[PDB]
Amino acid sequence: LYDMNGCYSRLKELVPTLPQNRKVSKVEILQHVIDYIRDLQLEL
Amino acid sequence: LYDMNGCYSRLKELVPTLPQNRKVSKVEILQHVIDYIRDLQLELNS
Repeated sequence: LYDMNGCYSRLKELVPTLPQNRKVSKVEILQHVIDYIRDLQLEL
Repeated sequence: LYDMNGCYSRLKELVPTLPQNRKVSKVEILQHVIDYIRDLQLELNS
């Protein structure tokens, strides 16, 4: 079970479309998360 | 495209394991999101 920062760290490790080197704001993380879930749902 | 509140609204719509009959906190939403992404990736591996 994760605090808010741990949740963001976990999402960064999970979502392969996020920048490898560039700093990511919370909102940019969540935008990538949204597009990734929608992509997985469509492919499945 | 979305502000922070819009992001949470969008995740409430996309994630089917979220509770549907009560208030949910941001951390609870993100924990559900994490586990859902993981389940989708595991299904992709089969």
